[PDB]
Amino acid sequence: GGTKTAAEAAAPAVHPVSGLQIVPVTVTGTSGRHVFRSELARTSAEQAKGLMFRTELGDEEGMIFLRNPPDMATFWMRNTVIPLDIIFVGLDRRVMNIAANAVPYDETPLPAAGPTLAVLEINGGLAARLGIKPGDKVEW
Repeated sequence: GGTKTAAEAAAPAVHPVSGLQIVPVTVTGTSGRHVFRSELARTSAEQAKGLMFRTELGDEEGMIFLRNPPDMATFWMRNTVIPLDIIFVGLDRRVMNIAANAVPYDETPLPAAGPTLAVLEINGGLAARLGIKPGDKVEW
């Protein structure tokens, strides 16, 4: 029985900048259970915009990219001002790979390991601080 994280239990909301739905996303593994209130990017265009232009993001926040079909994803940091960790999630809802410390404005492609069901973006360096690793279960 874990401590009840208020962010996990709170109803979905709407982001005041993007208008996107905010939903709770959990990441669970050996390090424990982590919770991110995440903007939900679904359309191809929503996913192409990502977190471009944003100048701040809380450690408690993220953006979740939900993909159907779950085509292999490749990301970049054009117009992205803040560093991010990009967590790629496979078809079993487990983390495949992480592009850690993706660099602001960097156009270098950041590929998923394979067919990508979801992507979770959180603040740069946070995955390692938290202990999030490939194999961890991501739920939304």
